[PDB]
Amino acid sequence: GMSEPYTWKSVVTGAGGGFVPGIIFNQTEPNLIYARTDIGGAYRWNQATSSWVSISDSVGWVDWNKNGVDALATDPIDPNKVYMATGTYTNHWDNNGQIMRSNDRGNTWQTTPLPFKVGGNMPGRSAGERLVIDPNKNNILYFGARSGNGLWKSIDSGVTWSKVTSFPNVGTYIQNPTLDYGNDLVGLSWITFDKSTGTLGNATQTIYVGVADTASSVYRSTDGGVTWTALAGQPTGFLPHHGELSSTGDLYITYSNGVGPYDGSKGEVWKYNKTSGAWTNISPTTGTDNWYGFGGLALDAQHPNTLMVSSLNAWWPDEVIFRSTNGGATWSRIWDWGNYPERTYKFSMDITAAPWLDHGTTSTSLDPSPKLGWMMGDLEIDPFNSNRMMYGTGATIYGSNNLTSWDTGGKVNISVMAKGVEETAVLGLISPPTGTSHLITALGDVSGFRHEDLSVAPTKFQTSPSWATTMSIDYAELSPSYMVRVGSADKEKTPSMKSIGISNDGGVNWYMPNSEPSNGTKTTVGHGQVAVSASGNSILWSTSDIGVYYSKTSGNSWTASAGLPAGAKIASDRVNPNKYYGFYAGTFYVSVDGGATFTATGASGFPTNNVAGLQPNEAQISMKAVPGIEGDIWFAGGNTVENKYGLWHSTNSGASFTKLTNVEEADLIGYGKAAPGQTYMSLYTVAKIDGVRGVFRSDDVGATWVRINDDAHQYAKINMAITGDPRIYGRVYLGTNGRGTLYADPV
Ligand SMILES: OC[C@H]1O[C@@H](O[C@H]2[C@@H](OC[C@H]3O[C@@H](O[C@H]4[C@H](O)[C@@H](O)[C@H](O)O[C@@H]4CO[C@H]4OC[C@@H](O)[C@H](O)[C@H]4O)[C@H](O)[C@@H](O)[C@@H]3O)OC[C@@H](O)[C@@H]2O)[C@H](O)[C@@H](O)[C@H]1O
Ligand SMILES: [Cl-]
Repeated sequence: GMSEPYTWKSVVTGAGGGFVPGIIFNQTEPNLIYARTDIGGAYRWNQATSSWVSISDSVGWVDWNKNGVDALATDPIDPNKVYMATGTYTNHWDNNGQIMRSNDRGNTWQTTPLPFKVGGNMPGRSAGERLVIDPNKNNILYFGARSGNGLWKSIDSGVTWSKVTSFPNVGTYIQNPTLDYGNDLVGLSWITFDKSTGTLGNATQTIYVGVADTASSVYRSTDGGVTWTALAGQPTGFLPHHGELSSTGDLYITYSNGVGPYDGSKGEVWKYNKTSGAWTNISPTTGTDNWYGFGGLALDAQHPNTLMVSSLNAWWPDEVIFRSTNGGATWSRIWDWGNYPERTYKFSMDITAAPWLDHGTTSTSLDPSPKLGWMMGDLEIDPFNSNRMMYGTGATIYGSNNLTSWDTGGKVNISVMAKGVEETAVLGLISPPTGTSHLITALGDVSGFRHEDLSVAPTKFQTSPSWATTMSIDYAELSPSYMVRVGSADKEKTPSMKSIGISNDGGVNWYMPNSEPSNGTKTTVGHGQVAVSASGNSILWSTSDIGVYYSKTSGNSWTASAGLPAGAKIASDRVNPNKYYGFYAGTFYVSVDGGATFTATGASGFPTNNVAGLQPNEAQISMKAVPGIEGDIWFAGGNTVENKYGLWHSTNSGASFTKLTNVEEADLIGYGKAAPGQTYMSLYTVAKIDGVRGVFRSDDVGATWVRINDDAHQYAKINMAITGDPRIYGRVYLGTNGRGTLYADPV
């Protein structure tokens, strides 16, 4: 069992590229800020460099669900302490969650398993915070759970947790009762202490709790959590996203008719006075002027009658931030209509940290580029600096350092504030053997990028075609400037858009071919996997819906392949352009006529990742032919159910494989430049070798393996993508599901 020290760095996107449902300011120590994501763990802010530091990269393979951070609380009495409620899904895709605790601001963690599931990537994840510390008695914490598990509490600083059985409402709202995703109760929505009802060293007596129940959503305890009642006279019909208590004694609540993050077509904002019990509707828009929920809610701690709310979601032409300086009596919009369709703006967008955020499109008043945002469920004002705002969108963290310019006739300068954040899901990677780019990525949501300087954010979004998610990308090994990517075009927005993109200049410029695979009745929606012949004279497209198709006309025409079942994984030989390989349900296939016909080989023992009790990200199939060697294929994948799991090698074009006996488990395989004095390329694998899960390199065709990551650089379920660099020995590129792309070299 060996290991080699490596330097692990992020491939920089500048924006992060993912959803940030929560930003949490410490109420005591200035500039102590945390950010939580739905699939990529959490971050802590570094004021000296205006950047975020991940406090989650020790999360590994088995405990991968810890990177779903449903809630986070930072301790106002001892700011060194921070807690997280983690777990990713509450349906059959995940196991139970946990509460994690740290005494060093997230540098190290201890964990307490929960007897139920946590939903860091489930609906309503931007509602919160659902984990809070008693600001007068910091050994006390409360957690508002999902799925009907109700209210839970700790009195030993989060080490043990007990159900608050006296809480009367576990939730009634269900987002998708007829789907397998989100068919459970959303549950509790947020918890808020009233610090004035305690003193330092004495438990806070008044606690407010929001619940996802349109008929009765806001609750209070006035005896320290023993007895609970619904607030009299509260509004009904909506779902409270946040509840924030001003020092003036007013509780402000944003409401949407959904829990988000994607919906919300009606909304309200209310304020409740804790002394009189009076409810006041302070919705910025009502009636037909309102077509969106209200999500983000930010109080100004230094000016307790100043607050802001964000739409969730207005969509067109953009979202809206509303600001009030008189407790919600009147609101000022961050933009207004001038002479239609011209608009006026109280803000300026700065995306110089991630220029690709313009999606390659010029901005107009009715179609801004970049937009102010979307999925704006969390809006924050720095409690120690009224001029600092931060908010999360579906793509990045935005912020300002001159917010009060709003009040004095100026413009709020909004800029990307996501430095150090990487949150994309990586669906594919290629390291081109030639040209200025060593890495082209296939990403969810933001398509992917052709990188040059891995420390500089890309300037160009992938267009013509333009889509959200690239599912696969490949290049012609013998003509690496020829390159093909497939995703899923939005043909309701652009009915002429295609789900396949082709490049002749190594991914600097793409174009869309004339046709797509079609079975006469229906044209493919896209996605699936693509493979490009060694010479670039043909393309193989294993579509997601209508099976395997090939093109010998660079996408001008597609013909269905025979003998290879729909859903098969595919790969091209890197030397013989006539040779394609396929795999489906334990059977390996080979084509020798450019992908027109496939025949099964006798390769035996391959896993049929068909088993019943497998979570969506638990198993994988990684199959790649070797550059420069015809018929040399490596194969990684499987699962422990079937006891078919590891790394195989064929040198006879897949007629038979040898399973490496020194590799207990393997999920991905990739190739990089040969070590000095070696002729065969180095192997890179995500695997379990000699009892250790991690990333391994072999310079001797798999005879011996060295671990090139470590326990501080694991990145949760890393079964997404891996490749070496054909020009740089020792270099590895590692995809993740929520931490973007990493690259690493020996120290
Ligand atoms: O019944 C299935 C149901 O799922 C619906 O999608 C929801 C579901 O998706 C699961 C996937 O979530 C990804 O993480 C998302 C994250 O939730 C989003 O907040 C953010 O915007 O994007 C990331 C990444 O997603 C992109 O990259 C990976 C690719 O698989 C995705 O298709 C792509 O969008 C995880 O990375 C995935 O591992 C996970 O499978 O749960 C989270 C919800 O946010 C989704 O909406 C789907 O809409 C529906 O049609 C149906 O399939
Ligand atoms: Cl797009």
